[PDB]
Amino acid sequence: VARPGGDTIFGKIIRKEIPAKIIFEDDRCLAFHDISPQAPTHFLVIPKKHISQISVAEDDDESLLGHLMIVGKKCAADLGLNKGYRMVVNEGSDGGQSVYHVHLHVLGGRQMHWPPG
Amino acid sequence: GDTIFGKIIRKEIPAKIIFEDDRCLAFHDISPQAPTHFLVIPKKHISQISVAEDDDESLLGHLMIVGKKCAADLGLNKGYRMVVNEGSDGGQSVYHVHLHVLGGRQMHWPPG
Ligand SMILES: Nc1nc2c(ncn2[C@H]2C[C@H](O)[C@@H](COP(=O)(O)O)O2)c(=O)[nH]1
Repeated sequence: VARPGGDTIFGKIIRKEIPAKIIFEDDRCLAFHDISPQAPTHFLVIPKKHISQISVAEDDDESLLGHLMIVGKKCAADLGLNKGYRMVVNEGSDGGQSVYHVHLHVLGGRQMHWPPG
Repeated sequence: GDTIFGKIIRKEIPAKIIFEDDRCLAFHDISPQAPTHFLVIPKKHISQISVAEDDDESLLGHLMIVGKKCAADLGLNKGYRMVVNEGSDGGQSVYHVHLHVLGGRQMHWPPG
């Protein structure tokens, strides 16, 4: 109970223990810029609830997961991404996941290519 | 503003269907970019994520839960990538919201 939300880097960002460049915050989620951007704009939307990866999300996490996408789309509009953007979730080893706290990437400000990696 | 995905939902043209419920459909992509590449789409015609309404939030999450379950059923134990494209910079190919699920290979970075 000392630190709700765990000790991943993202858990610590939630608790203001590690700095981040915050775009939006509510009771359910946090949006902040990615430190290693892959596009001119590249941010993350994460739940405040710690979930390691999708593949272990519960059925009752549906509205939270959907909220990540709604917040991502609103933040994209607030950031002027008027030509569009790509949303990405990386699951596990083959997805390239590196932080085991669920997160949605939002990338834009350039033409995104196909395939998506 | 119907699309080819509307015709797939209505069963007017064929697709390799993986899962269906009262509110979404999952089917293999006709132009797969990975050994497994499928789509999860809502039955509701939401043209693109940028116009989704805040009442659609749980439906959008349902696409991801269905995607996770279908990935497990298709043997993607090593992981996968989920993608939603918006507009021209996002490379959105059909103006009906859709979640891509790709796996069965290493996915690379950047994601396009
Ligand atoms: N802002 C910020 N982003 C981070 C930090 N550590 C990792 N990231 C980003 C880099 C990657 O795009 C993502 C982690 O990889 P992945 O799990 O594949 O999405 O999170 C951090 O300390 N701050």
